[PDB]
Amino acid sequence: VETFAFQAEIAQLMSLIINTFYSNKEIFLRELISNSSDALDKIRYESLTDPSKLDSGKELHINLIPNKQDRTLTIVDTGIGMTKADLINNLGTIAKSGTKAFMEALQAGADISMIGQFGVGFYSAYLVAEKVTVITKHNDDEQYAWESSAGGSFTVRTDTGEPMGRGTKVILHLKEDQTEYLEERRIKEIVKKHSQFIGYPITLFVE
Ligand SMILES: Nc1nc2c3ccc(S(N)(=O)=O)cc3nc(Cc3ccc4c(c3)OCO4)n2n1
Repeated sequence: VETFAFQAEIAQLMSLIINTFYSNKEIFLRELISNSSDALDKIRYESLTDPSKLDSGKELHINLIPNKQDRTLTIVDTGIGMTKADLINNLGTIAKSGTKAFMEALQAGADISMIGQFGVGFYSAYLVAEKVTVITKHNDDEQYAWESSAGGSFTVRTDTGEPMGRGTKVILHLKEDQTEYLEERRIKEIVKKHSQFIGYPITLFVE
């Protein structure tokens, strides 16, 4: 288990998302589904040129898994997955320009729902989650667990839990007052409103 500091701009973004009063929290779901869809687009493209890239699973889709016992909502995809370098370095580095632009837009009248237009929608997870755990497996790399409760740091470890094949699971440990997002009716509503045209099956698990 290694502990890393977020780059200052990302820690700043995370604090803004946690601290700002903003009632329209439900858009976190569209942001994460969109991330999943992008990752599924990547493996679909790559597998078209190299069919063996689907040896780790042919099916391209999204699962939404609420668990009231654990108070978690898990977004699972069989997209391309992330490498250790992505989790530790690449994605945070790239996110710096998007963060800065988002923060400037918010000063000029944008609102937190527009976060995806700056390519940093993953962090919208913190609108609703006290802790986010990401399990991810990319072809030719090992399975990793990334985790953060914000506060300026995150961890990465090699994951020795159940193997997942290929893709990403974002496990949202929901804030105590955000359990509405475990409700079937509420999730279906939000998917219908903001994620209506995703080009992959989205299966909402029931409890
Ligand atoms: N679900 C999902 N999948 C990805 C993803 C997949 C591949 C690639 S890659 N190798 O082409 O650069 C990037 C991906 N990025 C995201 C979004 C994201 C951003 C930051 C994260 C994160 C996910 O998990 C922890 O920190 N996500 N989110």
